[PDB]
Amino acid sequence: LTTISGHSKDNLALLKCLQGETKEKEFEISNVLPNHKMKEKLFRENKLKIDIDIEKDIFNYSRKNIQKIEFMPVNRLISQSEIDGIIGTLKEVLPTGQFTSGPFSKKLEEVIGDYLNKKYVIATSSGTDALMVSLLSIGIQPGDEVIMPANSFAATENAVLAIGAKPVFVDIDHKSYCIDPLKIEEAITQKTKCILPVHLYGKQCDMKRIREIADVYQLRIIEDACQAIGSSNLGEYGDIIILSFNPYKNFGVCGKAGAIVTNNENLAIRCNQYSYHGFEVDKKNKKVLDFGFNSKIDNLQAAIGLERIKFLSYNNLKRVFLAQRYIRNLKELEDRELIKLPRMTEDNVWHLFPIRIINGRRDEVKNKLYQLYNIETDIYYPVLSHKHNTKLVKKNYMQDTLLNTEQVHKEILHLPLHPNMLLEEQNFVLEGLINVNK
Amino acid sequence: LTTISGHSKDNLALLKCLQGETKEKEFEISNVLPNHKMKEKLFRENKLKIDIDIEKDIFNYSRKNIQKIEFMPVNRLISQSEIDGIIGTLKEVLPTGQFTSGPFSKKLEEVIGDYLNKKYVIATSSGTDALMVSLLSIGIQPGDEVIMPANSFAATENAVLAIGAKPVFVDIDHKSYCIDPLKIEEAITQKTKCILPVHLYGKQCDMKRIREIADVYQLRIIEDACQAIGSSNLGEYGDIIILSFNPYKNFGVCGKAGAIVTNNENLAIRCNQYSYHGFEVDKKNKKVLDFGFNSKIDNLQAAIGLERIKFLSYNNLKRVFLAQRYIRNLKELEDRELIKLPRMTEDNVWHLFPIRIINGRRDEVKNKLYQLYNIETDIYYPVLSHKHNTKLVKKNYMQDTLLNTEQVHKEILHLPLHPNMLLEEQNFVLEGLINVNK
Ligand SMILES: *Cc1c(COP(=O)(O)O)cnc(C)c1O
Ligand SMILES: *Cc1c(COP(=O)(O)O)cnc(C)c1O
Ligand SMILES: O=C(O)CCCC(=O)O
Repeated sequence: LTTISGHSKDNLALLKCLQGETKEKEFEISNVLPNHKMKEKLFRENKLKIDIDIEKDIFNYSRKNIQKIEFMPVNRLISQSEIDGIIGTLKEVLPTGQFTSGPFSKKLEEVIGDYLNKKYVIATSSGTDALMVSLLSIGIQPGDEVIMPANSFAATENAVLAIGAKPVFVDIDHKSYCIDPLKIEEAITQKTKCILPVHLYGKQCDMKRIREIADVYQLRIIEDACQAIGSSNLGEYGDIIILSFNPYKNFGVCGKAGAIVTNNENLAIRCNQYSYHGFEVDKKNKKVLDFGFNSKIDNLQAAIGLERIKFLSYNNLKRVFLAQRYIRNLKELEDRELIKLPRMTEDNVWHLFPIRIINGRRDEVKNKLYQLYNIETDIYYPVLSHKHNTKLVKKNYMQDTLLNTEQVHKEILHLPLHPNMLLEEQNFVLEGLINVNK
Repeated sequence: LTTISGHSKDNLALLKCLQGETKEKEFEISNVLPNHKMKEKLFRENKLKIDIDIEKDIFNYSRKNIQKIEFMPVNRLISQSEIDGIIGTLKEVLPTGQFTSGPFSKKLEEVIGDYLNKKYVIATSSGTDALMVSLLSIGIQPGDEVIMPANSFAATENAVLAIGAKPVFVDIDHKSYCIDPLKIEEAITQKTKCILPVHLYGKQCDMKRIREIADVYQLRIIEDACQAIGSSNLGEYGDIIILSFNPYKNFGVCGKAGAIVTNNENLAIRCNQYSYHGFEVDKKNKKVLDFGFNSKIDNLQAAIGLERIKFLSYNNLKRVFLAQRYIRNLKELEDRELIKLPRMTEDNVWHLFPIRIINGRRDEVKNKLYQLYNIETDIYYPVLSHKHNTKLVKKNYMQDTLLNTEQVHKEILHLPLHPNMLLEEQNFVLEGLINVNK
């Protein structure tokens, strides 16, 4: 038996079974809220349905004619089932008038804490705000230094900059796009207070070694897990874990929201206080901290969150199926040394699907795929943090050289992958990818 | 001929006309979105309805016996008609998948811009965020001093403190609870860069004099108008006007939102950039400012705002009626010398109703209305900015004494006032207040 908890490791186990590679594995599903859709869709009397065809039942394969591919059409991220359920919960929340704090905010924090196996959760107004509050709660002061990679979304460095701290950029691992633990200790000075690893594209960093370093220098760890919800054993070594529930993440609400996650009650208390004006917990208009933000989640978005999180494990399952299909159908382009593919691992939730186009062919392939084959691809993110055309960069990061980050930035390309894409759509992408690499 | 544009002055004129003070005045209504409910309820064929009974048609007065009064029951602040329209609009927005930016954000900014007669509006994720971003856009750096009053909600000073600037408190005048223009000049230094007047409780500060002072020293003015939507001529003299649409304000959404309002195109662009990660507008992932926040309004809350703002002018008219009835019915306590009441003025939108309990009986009155008469009263706000139990206040605001502010703080008490309260409920408050002073 394996008991599907809704995390990446179990989903990868379930996928190989749904394709039949299992050894008569008894699967059962935990009835937690992130499994709600999966349990309705694939299970029947707490056992896998006998009659599951992935292509027909899960992806609705019907040989539809495809003429163009967009990378992330927003209208396909939400399903009619989601919408009907959201309307239902809004009709319950709206009459209450509780539109700031509320019971749905607290229910979502309980759900997230259970899902992540962490004691304390502060649901926030965005992942960016969660990070800012979290930096403040560990005691970050203006001029303090925060070690971080240079290839994240701008929010990561912005949270550090917004409170007057100093990003110190460290090179990545070319094997995982994650910050390299072997280069972290070199960057530690008297001014560093925090290491800020990013679980980029849905894959986790090598957190075990970072913790060992963090303990020797007595540094805090705040993990940017804004793209990594559902990854197994997420946050085992972190002081604080940051989540984002923006509508584009593996799990989103209908608007902006995020969360702070921790087992450390002292940090949890300060985060709750900083996220709401410095007021003592649930003592509005009475400050104990010097200041704070207006950064807790909306009760209404928490209620939408509790409806949409029902689809999380199922949508992550569709994501891992799509990623494996890309890997298996592009392998010969890798054997020809034209591209490098990601490897299937049990922690990746496949928020984004990166490949590397080597021999300097990335720009030609991206541009031809769009201009010739009507296929959008994207580069997350087009500019590295030490390379923005800002006054901050020109004064502080001109001499920054991040060898692996910069090299892989010239090769990276992200392929369309979202849980409601058709297999005919992925076929379109796959054939363009193959045709342009003849 | 009086043209009702949905603002303060005309509402006071209309109220005088709707009562026995009419002067055969002809009223017309402008079909703007904030007038929607007003026009539907009080007008017919584009003329004022003939036999409007304020108590019976607007408040449904039936002498229902009341046993208890809550200060601000959140369930009573939103109507079923609003809920219906919200459900209706969300069935249209939700299928678009457009949950961050979107067309409703843009429409709400046009609507607010028209209503305030200002060229540029950036809809934000909160009033607090709007204030922080505006301060950034005028160039506030760490160390710049911001002249404020000390009697505002924490957010006003928190926005200054959050970006490293230093608030410079200035006393109020005893007449309006607003910053005393007489004392602005006293506090101006080489380091002052902005004056931050607060239109507290819905009453406008004497802005014409503040503009005079600010121009002598070439200072920007940022108006915290988070309590004052609908006040006539709002922002005539300020560089930027901060609005809040939090759900307990005269107009609110069903979550957090705000707006930045300006005629200055250069500030609006910077506000737009600081509002979304420092990115150039419509060119994401390419930064032009050093950093930014994630603080634009959610498209979903903008759709909601466009539904709820239909009630604003009508809900402000119920507020003024309530205010006047408290005034006329409590003056027996004013003539006695036990209390002091606000004066009806054309600019007050009556977000809160303040009175002053004289000669040190405020605490006993407040506590006996609750234990003896089950009447909730509240103090907005319980702690002054310079007296909080924070490390800031003792290290910073220890020699700081603000005479009229602190003395008024011992007298102040707010009476329940919200546009859906019953007159039976207000009469219950009035009998408790007279009884407790017999
Ligand atoms: C999206 C994202 C963020 C910010 O999350 P928001 O909820 O949009 O503010 C931070 N870090 C990473 C890696 C992200 O992908
Ligand atoms: C409510 C309020 C704020 C903050 O507004 P939010 O939208 O809640 O962030 C700021 N100033 C005053 C005077 C307020 O009443
Ligand atoms: O912060 C809040 O939720 C309340 C502010 C608005 C008000 O009640 O005056």
